[PDB]
Amino acid sequence: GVKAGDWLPGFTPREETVYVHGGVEPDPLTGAILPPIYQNTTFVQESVENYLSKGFSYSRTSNPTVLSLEKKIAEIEGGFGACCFATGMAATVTIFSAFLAPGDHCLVTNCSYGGTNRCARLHFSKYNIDFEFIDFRDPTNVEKAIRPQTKVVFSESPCNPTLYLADIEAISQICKEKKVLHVCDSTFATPYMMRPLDLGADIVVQSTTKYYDGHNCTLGGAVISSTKEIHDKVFFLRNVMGNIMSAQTAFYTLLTLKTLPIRVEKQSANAQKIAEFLSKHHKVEHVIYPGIPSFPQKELALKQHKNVHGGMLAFEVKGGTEAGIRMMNHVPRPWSLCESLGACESIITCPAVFDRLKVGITDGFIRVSVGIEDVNDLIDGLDYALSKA
Amino acid sequence: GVKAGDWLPGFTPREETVYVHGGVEPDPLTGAILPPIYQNTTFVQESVENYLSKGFSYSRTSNPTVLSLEKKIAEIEGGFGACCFATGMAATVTIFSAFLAPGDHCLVTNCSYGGTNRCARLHFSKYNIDFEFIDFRDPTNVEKAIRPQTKVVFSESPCNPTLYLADIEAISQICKEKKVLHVCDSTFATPYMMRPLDLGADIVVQSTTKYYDGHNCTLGGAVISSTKEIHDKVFFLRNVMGNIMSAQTAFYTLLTLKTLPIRVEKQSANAQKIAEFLSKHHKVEHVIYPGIPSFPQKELALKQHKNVHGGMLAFEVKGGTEAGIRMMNHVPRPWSLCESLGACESIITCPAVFDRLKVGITDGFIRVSVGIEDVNDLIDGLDYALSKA
Amino acid sequence: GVKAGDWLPGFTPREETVYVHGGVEPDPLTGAILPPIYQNTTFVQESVENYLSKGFSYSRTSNPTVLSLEKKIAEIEGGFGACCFATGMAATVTIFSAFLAPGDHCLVTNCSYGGTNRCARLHFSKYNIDFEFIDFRDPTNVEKAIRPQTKVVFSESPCNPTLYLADIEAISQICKEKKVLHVCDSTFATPYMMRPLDLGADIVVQSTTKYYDGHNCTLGGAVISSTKEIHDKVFFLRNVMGNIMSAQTAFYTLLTLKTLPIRVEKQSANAQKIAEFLSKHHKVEHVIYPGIPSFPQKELALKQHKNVHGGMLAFEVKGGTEAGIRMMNHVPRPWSLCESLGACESIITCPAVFDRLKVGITDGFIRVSVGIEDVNDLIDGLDYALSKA
Amino acid sequence: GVKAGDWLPGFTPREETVYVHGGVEPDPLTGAILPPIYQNTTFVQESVENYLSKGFSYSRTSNPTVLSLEKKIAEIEGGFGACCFATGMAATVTIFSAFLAPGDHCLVTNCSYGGTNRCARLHFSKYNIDFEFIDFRDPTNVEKAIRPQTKVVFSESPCNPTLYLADIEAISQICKEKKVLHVCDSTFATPYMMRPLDLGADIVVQSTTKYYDGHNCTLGGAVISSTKEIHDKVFFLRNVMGNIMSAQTAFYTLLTLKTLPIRVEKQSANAQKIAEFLSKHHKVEHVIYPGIPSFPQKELALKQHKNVHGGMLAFEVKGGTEAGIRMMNHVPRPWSLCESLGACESIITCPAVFDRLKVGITDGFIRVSVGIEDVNDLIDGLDYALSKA
Ligand SMILES: *Cc1c(COP(=O)(O)O)cnc(C)c1O
Ligand SMILES: *Cc1c(COP(=O)(O)O)cnc(C)c1O
Ligand SMILES: *Cc1c(COP(=O)(O)O)cnc(C)c1O
Ligand SMILES: *Cc1c(COP(=O)(O)O)cnc(C)c1O
Ligand SMILES: *[C@H](C=C)[C@H](N)C(=O)O
Ligand SMILES: *[C@H](C=C)[C@H](N)C(=O)O
Ligand SMILES: *[C@H](C=C)[C@H](N)C(=O)O
Ligand SMILES: *[C@H](C=C)[C@H](N)C(=O)O
Repeated sequence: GVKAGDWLPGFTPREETVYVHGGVEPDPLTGAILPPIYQNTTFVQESVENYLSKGFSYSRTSNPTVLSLEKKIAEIEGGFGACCFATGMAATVTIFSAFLAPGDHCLVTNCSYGGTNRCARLHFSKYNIDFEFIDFRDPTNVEKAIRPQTKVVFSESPCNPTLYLADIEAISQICKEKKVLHVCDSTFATPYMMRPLDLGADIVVQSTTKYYDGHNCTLGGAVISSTKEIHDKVFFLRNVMGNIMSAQTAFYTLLTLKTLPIRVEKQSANAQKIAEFLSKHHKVEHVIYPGIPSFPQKELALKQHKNVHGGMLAFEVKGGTEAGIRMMNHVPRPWSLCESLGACESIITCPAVFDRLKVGITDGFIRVSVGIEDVNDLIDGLDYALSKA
Repeated sequence: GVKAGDWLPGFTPREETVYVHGGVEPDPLTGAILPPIYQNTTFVQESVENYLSKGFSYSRTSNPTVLSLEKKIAEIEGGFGACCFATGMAATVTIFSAFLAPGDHCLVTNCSYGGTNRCARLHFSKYNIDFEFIDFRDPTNVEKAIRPQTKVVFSESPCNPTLYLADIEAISQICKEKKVLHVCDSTFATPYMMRPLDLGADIVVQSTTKYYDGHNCTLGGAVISSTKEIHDKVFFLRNVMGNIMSAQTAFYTLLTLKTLPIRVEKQSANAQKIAEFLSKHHKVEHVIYPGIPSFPQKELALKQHKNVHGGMLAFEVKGGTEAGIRMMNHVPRPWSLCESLGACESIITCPAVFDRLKVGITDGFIRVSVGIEDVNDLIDGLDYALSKA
Repeated sequence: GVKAGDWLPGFTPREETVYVHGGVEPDPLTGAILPPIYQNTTFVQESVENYLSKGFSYSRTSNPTVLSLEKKIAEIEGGFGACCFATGMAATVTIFSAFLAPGDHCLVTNCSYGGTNRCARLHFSKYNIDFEFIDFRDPTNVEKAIRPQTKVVFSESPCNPTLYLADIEAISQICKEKKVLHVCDSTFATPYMMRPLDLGADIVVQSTTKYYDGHNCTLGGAVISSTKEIHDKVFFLRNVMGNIMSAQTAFYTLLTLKTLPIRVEKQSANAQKIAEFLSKHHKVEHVIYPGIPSFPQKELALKQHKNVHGGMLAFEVKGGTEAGIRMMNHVPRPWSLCESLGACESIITCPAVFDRLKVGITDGFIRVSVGIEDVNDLIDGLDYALSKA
Repeated sequence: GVKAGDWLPGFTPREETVYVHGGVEPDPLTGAILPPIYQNTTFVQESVENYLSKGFSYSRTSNPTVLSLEKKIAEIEGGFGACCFATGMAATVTIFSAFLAPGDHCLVTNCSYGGTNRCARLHFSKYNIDFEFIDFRDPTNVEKAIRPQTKVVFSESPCNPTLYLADIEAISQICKEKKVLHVCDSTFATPYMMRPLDLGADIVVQSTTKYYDGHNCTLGGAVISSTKEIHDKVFFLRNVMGNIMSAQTAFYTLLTLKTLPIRVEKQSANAQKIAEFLSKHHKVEHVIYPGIPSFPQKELALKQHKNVHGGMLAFEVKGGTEAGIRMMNHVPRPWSLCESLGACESIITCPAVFDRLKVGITDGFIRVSVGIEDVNDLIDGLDYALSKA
C-alpha cells in the first residue's frame, strides 16, 4: 500500500538514481519537483518556546537548500552526514581547525593539492601543530610515521598533480589500529570512482568546485563524516567559522550532481583515448593515467577504482621547461589554459611554472583535465601543441 | 601562428565540442571561462553619434548573455540565427504573429502540442486566420491540403503526446514547391536526434524548457531561422512583444546545453529498455516508442532520427480508464507524476486529465518522459504500478 | 486572541507596510522570512484526482514566487488581482491581444511611450484594429472620439517623455458612461504618487522595469485588474502567449519594491531641486516638472498626485539639436547616457535623436530620470554639460 | 575635455553618490550600467608569460564582481582596501587567525556579539591565545587592561545586544600609543552613522548580512583595512581559508548598498519614535536607544554618531521573564519574531533564548531591529503585545 510520491519501503535506490534524487523530495507545500532556493538569512519562529521547531533559525548555521545538498552528498558518499562549505579549502581548513591543537601531529601526503600544503605550512603551523609530509604510496610509511601526538592522517587519492594513488583500505586499517582519524581528499576521484568511506576512512573532504559542479560555475566544499560524533563537531565549527555554502551555490550543485555519472563516464572515455595517443607520441616523455599499462600502481588502480579511471591525466614533454612552455602557449581551442579541473571544458595547466622535482612535478610536467568535447578535437589540439614543443 | 585561445584555422569543430563551446569564448575583459551574467536593464552609450557602438542599448531588445546562447543555438541547429524567448509558447506565438495575417490559412499537425493547438483555435483565429488540423503522417495529405491562402505549414515531430512522426524532408520539398513557409517544432527530438533546418525547414521552434534545459530548472523558447530575412522579422517582433528570454535563464541554458548529447544518449538508452519491458508486459495494451520494432512509422524513424530514438514514449494500460488511473496513482519514486518532459527526473503524465479519441489520445493513455536514473529502478517502479493497476 | 505571526484581524496595514510585506508571509514549512525562489518548471501532483491541489502545475501558467509578487502588486495598486510579465511591453501587448478584435477601435495618447505606439501601428493594425492617437490633456477629446467600435481607451500619465497629465478620474467617468475599458499606464507615476484604479480605471499597466525595480536590474511588467472577469481574461491569455515573469525576476522585484516609497521620495526631492536649478539657467529654454510653478497642468497635478511630483523631468536647451547633442555628449558622471528611467542611477536621454514636433518632442528636448545620488553632484554635472551647449 | 562617462576632475563625489556609484563604472565591453555577475570558477590565461594579466586566475582568490564590491566598501568606509567574506563571522575569524598567535593577549568588549565571544572562548583559546572580556564603556579600562602580550583590542559599537558604546577615537589613541592593533566591529552603526577608520581604528569588520544588505537576502562579511600591509595579510589568508564571498552575493550587496543612506534614515526615524513610545509606556521597565534623552552614554553618542542614532533599540518589560515571553509571543505582524537585524522588515529578538545578567542581558530583555514599515503599524503592534504581557 504505497502511492505516487513514495519510495517503495525496504528498497534502496541504485547508484545513478541517488545522483538524480538523493536528499531531495518534491516541495511539500507546492509539489515543486526541485527544492526552492532559500535565498534568505533568517527564519521566523512560532513562539519563544517553539524555537527551532521547523528546524531553522539563521542561514549561517544551516539553510534548507544547503541541507538538501548535504543529504544528497552524504548518500552518494556513504556517510552519516555531510556539511557543505564556501570552498574545498574551507572544508579542509575546518578539518584542521576542529581536530588539531598545539602539540598535535598531522601526516599529510607530500604530493598534496598545493593549497592544502600552504595552509598547513604557512598557517596552522604557527599554532605549534606539526605537519609531516610523507609518501603515501606505501602504507607502511604511514604506519611508521604515526606518533603518540598524531591526530589526523590526511590522504588524497589520486594525488594532485602526479596522480599517485594511496591504498585507502590499508591506511584505514593502520589508522583504526592506532586510533587516529583518517581523512581522505577524494576530489580527483569522485564518489563514482572511489568512496573512501566505503574503504574505512573516517572523513572525506571534497572540493565540489571540481567534478560535483563540473561546469566551472561555482566554488564549494563538503566534509562527509562517518559518524554522528565527527559530524556534529564539523557542524558546530562551521557555524563558528562562518564558512557555510550559500543557498544559491547549493542549488547549482544539486542540479549539476544529477549528471556526474554520465559526465565522468564521458570524460574518462576521452581521457583513456588521449592517454593512449600521448603514450605513442615521440615528443612525450611519460604519460600518467591509471587506465594505461605503464601506470605504476596498476594493481591498486584495479582494486580501488570503480567504473572508470577518471578524467585526470598528466604527461611530461621532452625538452624540459622551455618545451613545456612552448607547448602550453600553443594549445588551441577547445582547450583552455587555466587552473582548476573536473569541468565539461577541457583544461590544461603546467603546475610548476604557474625543489619541486622530488614531489614528482618534473620540468616539462603537464596536468590535463579532460572534459566532454569531441575527443578528436582534443587530440588534434594536443598534437598541434606538441608540434611546437 | 595559432596560439592558446585560437581555434585551428580551417577545422570545423565536431558536434559535442560545439555543445560545450558553441557561441562562447572566454570573457575578453577578464578571461572568465563562462560569459558573465548581464543582469542589467540598460547600457550606457558613449555619445549620441556612437549610439549602439558596443552593440547593446536595452535588454528587452537584446542582451549579451542571451545573444551568446542564441549564437550557440543557431550553431547547434544549423541556422542563420536564433532568437530566445521567455517560453516555448512565446516562440510559437511570435511565429504566428509575424507570418500570419487575416485571411491566411495555416496547416497544423492535428497531433500538435495542446498549447499550440489552443493558441491557434482560441486566440489567433479571432483574427480571421484559418488553422486547419490535418494528419501529417503522410506528406501527400499536406500537399493535398495546401490552399491558395496557405502561408505556413507547421509540423511537429515526434508529436506531443502520441509520438507520430512527420517526414520533414518530404514536407519541406512540398513547401518549397508551393512557396509556403515550413515551421517545425522539434522539441521532442532535440537537435542531437533531428535538425529540421538540415532537412529543408524554413524555421525551427524549440521549447528549451524541455531538453535544452533538461533539469526542470527554467522556462525558455527559441526560434531558429534559415535566413537573415526571416531572422530579422522574428527579432523585430520579439522586441515589440516584449517576450525575450532573460539573462539568468540564458546562463542556465548555456550551462545545461553542454551535456545535452550525453543526457539524451542516457535517456534514450533507458527509454529503449523501458519500451521493450512495456511491450512484453501482460497488463500493457499498446506501447509507442520510435525505437522498438513494432513502431508504425519505423521506416521514417530510421531515416530521420540520427543517434537515438529519444526519451519520450507512451503506452496504454489494459482495462481502460480506471486501470490507467490506478496505475498512475501507484507509480512510486523515482518517478514523478506531473506535466513537462525532457528532464533528468523521469516523469509520468496523463494527457487527458492534465474528442481526444480521434487522433490517438485514448482512455488509459500515458505519456512517459524518461530521465537518467538507473533503468532498473524505473522498471521496478512501473512494474509495481502495473501490478496494482 | 492573536499571536506572533498573525496580522491583527480587522486592521488594514498602512501604505509603507504594504510595500514591505504585502502579498508575502514567512514560508510555512521553514519560517523563512522571505519566500523562496521556485526556480522550477513543473509541480508534482498527489494523484490524478487531486490535480491542482496545492495550486500549481507548470510555471508558464503560474509560479509561487511570481504569485507572491502579484499579490503584493495588487494590494499596492488597489486591484482585484495582478498578472506579472517578462516586460512592460508584454503586459501592454497582452491587453491589446485580449481586448481588441478586427474592426475594433482603440484610443491611445499621442504622446505614448514609443514602444506602445510602434506595437499598435506596426503590428496590431494588421489585424484591422483601428488605433487613433489623440491629445488626452482634455477629457472631452476622449469623449468625442469614442465610437461604437471603441473597446479600449489607453491613457498614460505622466506621459513619456513630455510629462503631460491625463485627468484619470474624468476619463474614467467618460469610459464608464460609454462602457469602454479604461486602461492606464502609470509607470512614470508609481502607485506611491497615483493609483489609477482608485480613480476609476478598469486596468493598470506597469513596466516594473522602471521604478518597481528601481535598480536597472530586471525587466518586468504587470497588469492590475479592477475585477475578477478582467483578471481571469488576462491570466488565461498570459498562459497562451507564454510571456509570464520568471521566478527569479519576481524575487528581485519583491525585494526592490520594499524601498519604492523611500526611493521615490528621494528621487522626487532631487528632481524638484534640479527642476528649480534648470528653470533659472540661461541656456535652458523650458523646464517641465509637475512641482514647479511653470508646469501647465498644475491644477490637475495638485489634484491627482499624492506625496511627491515624481522623479522624471524634461527640459529644452536653447539652440536646437546641435546644442542638445553637445550637451548630451558632455554630461559627466554620476549621470548615465542611456535609455530607461526610474533607477537609483540618474539617467539622461534625448528622445528624438536616439514630424515629432507636434507630439511636443522639440529639437533640444531632454528627458531626465533623477536617481538618489547627492543632488549637488547631479546639478554640478548638468551645469558643466550646459556650459558646452 | 571631460566627456560623457568621465567624472569631473578634481571633484570628490559626495557621500550618497558614492553609495550609488562607488567602485563601479559601466562595463567596458558592453556599456552595461551594472557590472555583470562573474558566476565563474576559473579564468583563462593568454600565455605562461602573461599569467594574471587581466588580473584574475581563480575565484577563491579574487573574482571581478567581488572586487567591485570591495572597492565600493573601501571607499564608503574610508579604507585602503577591503576583503569580502562568506559571512561576518568569517571576516571576524580571519582577523583572529591573521593577527593572533599562541601566547598573545586580546581585549574584547564583554558585550561583544555572542558569536564573536564564542569563536574566541570555545575555539581560538585552544591555541593558547588569551581573550580578556572587559567593559569598553570607559576607555581608561582599556588602557589599564593592556598587557605586554596584548596584540589586538577588539571593540564593537554599538554593542550587540545592549547597545553600549565604545569611544572609538579615544581607544584608537590608546592603541596607537601602546602599539596595539585596534579592530572595530561597527555592524550596528553602518558607515553612514560611524566610520571607525576615520576615528583611528586600524581595521573595521562588518557583517554585511545586516544593514549593507538590509533585505534579509544574503550572508556576507567585510574587512576594511587602514593600510596596504594589513590589507595584504587579510587577502592572503582569505585565499588560504577559502572563505571569500561569492559573485552572486557580491552582486546583491552592490545593489542593496545603493539605498543604505535612505534606508538607515527611515529605520532610524522609526526607531526614534518607537523608543520615545516605549519610554512612556507604563508596562516598559527600561528603554535603550542612543537617541532618546535618557541614554546613559548620550554624550558619546552625540560625539560619535553622524546623522542618525541607528535602527537598533532594546527594552525590558515589567514583570520579569514571564511577561517578556508573553509579550514576544503576542507581537503581531508586521513584526517578525526571529534572529538577525538591520533589515527592511522589523524584527523582535529575545537574546537569552535565541551569567547573561552581569553585562546587561536581563530577564525580560528584548532586542528590537526597526525596519521601514509605517511606524504607526509598528507601534500599534508593540502596544497590542504590551497590553497582553
Ligand atoms: C581544488 C582542490 C582543492 C581546493 O578546493 P577549492 O574549491 O579550490 O577551495 C582541494 N583538494 C583538491 C584535490 C583539489 O583539487
Ligand atoms: C512544452 C512545449 C511547448 C511549449 O513550450 P513552453 O516552454 O512550455 O511554453 C511547445 N511544443 C512542445 C512540443 C512542447 O512540448
Ligand atoms: C518602458 C515603458 C514601457 C515598456 O516597458 P518595458 O519593461 O521596457 O517593456 C511601457 N510604458 C512606459 C511608460 C514605459 O516607460
Ligand atoms: C551578525 C553579526 C556578526 C556576524 O555576522 P554573520 O554575518 O552573522 O556571520 C558579527 N558582529 C555583529 C555585531 C553582528 O551583528
Ligand atoms: C587550486 C588553485 C589555487 C586549483 N584548484 C588548481 O589545482 O588548479
Ligand atoms: C505543457 C503544459 C501546458 C507541458 N509542457 C506538457 O506537455 O506537459
Ligand atoms: C524604451 C526603449 C525601447 C525605454 N524604456 C525608454 O523609454 O528609454
Ligand atoms: C547572530 C546569530 C547567530 C544573529 N545575527 C543575531 O544576533 O540575531
